[PDB]
This record gives sequence, C-alpha cells and structure tokens, in this order.
Amino acid sequence: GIDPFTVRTRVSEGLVLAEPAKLMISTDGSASTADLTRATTTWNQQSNNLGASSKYVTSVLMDAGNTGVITITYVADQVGLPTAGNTLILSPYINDGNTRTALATAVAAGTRGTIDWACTSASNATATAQGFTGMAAGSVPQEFAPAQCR
Repeated sequence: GIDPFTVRTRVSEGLVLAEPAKLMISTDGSASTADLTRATTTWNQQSNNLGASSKYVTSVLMDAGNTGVITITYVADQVGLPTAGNTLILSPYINDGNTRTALATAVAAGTRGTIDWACTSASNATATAQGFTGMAAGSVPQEFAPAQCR
C-alpha cells in the first residue's frame, strides 16, 4: 500500500493550496461581515465552484454560511486515504493580543487583530495544545495528517 509518510506529504500539498484563501480573507474578508461574505462568494466560485483543486485535492471551500471555515477535500485514491477519511478543516480566529475569538464573531464585533488558523483532522491535539477551541473535526486519520493537523 502507500507509505503513510508519502500520504502526509500529499496532504501537505493541500494545505499549500489553501494559502491564497487565507490571504484573501486577511486582505478582503475580515474588515466586516459583508466583506467576509463577499470573500466567501469570490473564493468558492473559483475552480468550477470548488475553490481550488489539483491531482490530490478535490476542493478547498469556505463555509457557505460565511464563517470563514475552510474544508479541504482530498482525492482519496490519489493521496492514499480512506474513502470517507479525506477532509481537513481550517478554522480562523482573530487574535487581539490577549484572546482568540472565532473569525465570524470577531468580524461582526469589529474586533481588530491578526488572524490565526487551526487545522484539524480526525484529531485536534495540535490545535488544542496551541490554545484553539471550538473547531469542527476533519476526517483524515491522524497517522496520515501532518503535525499541525493532528
């Protein structure tokens, strides 16, 4: 079968594919709820309404409810993953220097700060250790996820 370390390396590619979405949210999706909503629409329309894709990535999509949460869905049989074990979740927060608050909540409140991202797979130990709470769970098994998503 495929080496789990090779699988992780392919999963890491998907994370790189999401970087422009993080950038778009930073520059054009975080000044207000209206901007975050527009950014969601703009991003999701890309790549035939899949956001981004590649040999290994089916889609990189922002939550349709405008929360800014990104789901990366992998092509299981190209990466080496279980058929239903193929997603990572990237959850954004605004850091005001002292506390983290979910992006959507912070933006609605006009809270200013920098944006932090938590990556979760079937497990969330790393994000938890980094102090993040409230993330939805992904589905990539932990042994196939890179460190920041375990």
